[PDB]
Amino acid sequence: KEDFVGHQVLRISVADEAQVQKVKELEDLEHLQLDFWRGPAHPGSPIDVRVPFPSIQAVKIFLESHGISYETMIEDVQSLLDEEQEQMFRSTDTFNYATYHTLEEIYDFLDLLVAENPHLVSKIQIGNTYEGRPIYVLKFSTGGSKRPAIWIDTGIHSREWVTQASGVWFAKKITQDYGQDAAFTAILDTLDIFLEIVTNPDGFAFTHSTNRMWRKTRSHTAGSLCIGVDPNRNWDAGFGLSGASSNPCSETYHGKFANSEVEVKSIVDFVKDHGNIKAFISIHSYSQLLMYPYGYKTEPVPDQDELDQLSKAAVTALASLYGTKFNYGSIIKAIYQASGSTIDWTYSQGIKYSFTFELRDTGRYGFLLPASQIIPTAKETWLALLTIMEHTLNHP
Amino acid sequence: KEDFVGHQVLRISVADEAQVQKVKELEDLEHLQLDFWRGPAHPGSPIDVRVPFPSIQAVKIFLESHGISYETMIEDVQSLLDEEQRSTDTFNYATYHTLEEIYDFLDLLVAENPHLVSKIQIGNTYEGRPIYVLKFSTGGSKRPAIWIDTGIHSREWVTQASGVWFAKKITQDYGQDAAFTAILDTLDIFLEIVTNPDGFAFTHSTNRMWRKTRSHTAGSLCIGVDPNRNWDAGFGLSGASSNPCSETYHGKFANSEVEVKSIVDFVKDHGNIKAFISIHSYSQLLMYPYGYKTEPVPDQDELDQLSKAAVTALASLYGTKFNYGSIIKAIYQASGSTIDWTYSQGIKYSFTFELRDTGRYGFLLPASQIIPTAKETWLALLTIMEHTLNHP
Ligand SMILES: CC(C)C[C@H](C(=O)O)[C@H](C)S
Ligand SMILES: CC(C)C[C@H](C(=O)O)[C@H](C)S
Ligand SMILES: [Zn+2]
Ligand SMILES: [Zn+2]
Ligand SMILES: [Zn+2]
Repeated sequence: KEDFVGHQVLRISVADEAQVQKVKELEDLEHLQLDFWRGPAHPGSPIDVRVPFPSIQAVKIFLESHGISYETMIEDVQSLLDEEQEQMFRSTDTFNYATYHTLEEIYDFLDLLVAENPHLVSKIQIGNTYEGRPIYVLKFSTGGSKRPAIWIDTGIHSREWVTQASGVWFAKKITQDYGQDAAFTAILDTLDIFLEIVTNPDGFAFTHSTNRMWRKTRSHTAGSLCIGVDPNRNWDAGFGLSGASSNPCSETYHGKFANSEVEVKSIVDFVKDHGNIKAFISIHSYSQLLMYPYGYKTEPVPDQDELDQLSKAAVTALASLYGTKFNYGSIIKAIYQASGSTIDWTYSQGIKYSFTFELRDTGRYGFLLPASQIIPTAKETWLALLTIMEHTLNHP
Repeated sequence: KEDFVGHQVLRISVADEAQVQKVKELEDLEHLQLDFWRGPAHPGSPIDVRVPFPSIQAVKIFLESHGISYETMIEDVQSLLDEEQRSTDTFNYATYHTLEEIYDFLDLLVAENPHLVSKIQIGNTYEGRPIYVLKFSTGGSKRPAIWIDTGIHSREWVTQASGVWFAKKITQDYGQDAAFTAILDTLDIFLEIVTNPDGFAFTHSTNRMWRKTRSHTAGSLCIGVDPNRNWDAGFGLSGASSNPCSETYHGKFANSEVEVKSIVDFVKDHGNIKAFISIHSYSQLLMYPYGYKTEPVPDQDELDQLSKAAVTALASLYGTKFNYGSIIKAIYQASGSTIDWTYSQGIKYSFTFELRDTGRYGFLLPASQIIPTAKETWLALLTIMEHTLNHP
């Protein structure tokens, strides 16, 4: 099991391209074993990086020598994990939604939820992962066949544990509110919802068994010691090097070609075979953003005004509960340019209401968010999802 | 019994001094019957005001015709209220209680914990109600102590509800959690849950939005003094109102309000209070002195590092983000407020909290957020109490 005692997470501010390029020099030094949480992008995008203890002085002196400002977001990564492990140690009503679960625990949850709600909920298998694990989607439906549908996925990046944990909560919430809250009942009486809670099962299993900081898939790359592809750079729209890496060791390695990862191709084949997906929402952490296309280019989507207004309503709804502030905009404007990310592809297929979320927080814990924040994160995000779903329903 | 059907809460933005004055001009207008949640202060300080159903048209028209930009924070105040409307083990901490329910709770907690908890009456309110402080102590007499108060402004109901939760928490953790037991083995804790009982009974019986005391003001139709403008530190200087109808009316002399005088007497008679924490809502702020003047406190660096640690601790639980600083820097100039007085008496660890939220609900926070507010606030309180214990 990887440990991280004395590892720090630094947030580096890069004020111009020159400073971006200096941080890219650090990234190129594989011996430092750096783990970028938010990689070099453009000037003014903060660069968040986990630095192993023996690399800390070298990194700090480098940044200081070049006048590049940084702050220490996390002083001791292992303290957060030990805490996480510590608070980690029947029916869906007695399931603990306020802790983090393993892949087996989540998959057991899926079967319990189906067993308890056979007229609403079914489980679909859309593929098997690189390592052979089944990939499962929950389908919530009141009838029809291939009704217009909302697709939601969480955990495409395995280390973003609050997203799988929110997915589990959303699945339970849907079953609680169907037949009970009329406004939500109205959504499901017309639309199906598909929910993929563990979108990268191999990386997820790997975050529990081996390396809590694992992001990518677990595919092997011929003649490289580095494993895995960033599934959020592996989609066939805008694929390439302006916003992803051809280096197998990169956190944003895009693979050899689009849809090389079965976890991505399974969703592509599903969506195309279904043919009537009307909203597609892909959920990540962290940064508190709600985004619409495009990531790969600056040209607005033709539906930009409508999607921007809907984004504004959705973050206002989210903020209603706890005041959590999300910014919104195209991917390229709100966060950075990225090549081959999911909703560029889904929008290109005709799914107008294509959105991607980056949930809590804004870097103090990053993806090591305390379990105690699972439910608040899930509750607020559900209000944003309801906004998108109501719009999908009433304003197609 | 007030209802608020169709009342809105507006958040008014003021860019410069001239604009502040224009808003301050409709603060003067009794007929509008406005209720400022966050009054006119300096420029760049949002003004939050509940404007009544018959007055909404009138004030919307006033603002626009003067170019003051504003946003509508709360659309139907009633909706947030209709939403609202044995032992300490089975007491419901996730709901708001009445005065008598809280006073009954005080007796139940004392009865269940007779060697740790005692009730003390420090005075009576203007209307004659007893004013009670719970003392948590493991012995001695006038050991160094921490003072916490909630509810000095009656409408800030999450504070009294949190105070009830803290009382129970102290009884649960004492003798079980060593870090907290270390606090009470050296220091006493005084906790005043309902610091303004008349105003509290009034928020239940007549008017949910009541803030002040219920004292009658000689030669005025208006009732009550702002107990957090009535302390003898900067009394009557910029940062309070001399208008008896104002939310921030300072009264005729410092300590005119028996609810404030009773605390002042207690503190002076005790002489060993080492930390004093006065809790309010809303705004998500943790502040130290001064509110009445810009001069920093001699202890500013220490207090500011302590505040940073406390807000970091608080945020860990549910992500709630608090800003911190002197009152004057972090919110606005305010005169005659509690911690300027307590700090002037040598009480180094003088802090005032503003709890959830930052305006969606204001003081009409849903009962489902009581326990999360109280839990996260308790982490910040532990930070201050550890510091009082270990670094006098
Ligand atoms: C919309 C995308 C491009 C956001 C981002 C990423 O994949 O880099 C996540 C924060 S991991
Ligand atoms: C520190 C003081 C000025 C606090 C403030 C007030 O009394 O106005 C509360 C937010 S009600
Ligand atoms: Zn991600
Ligand atoms: Zn107050
Ligand atoms: Zn200490």
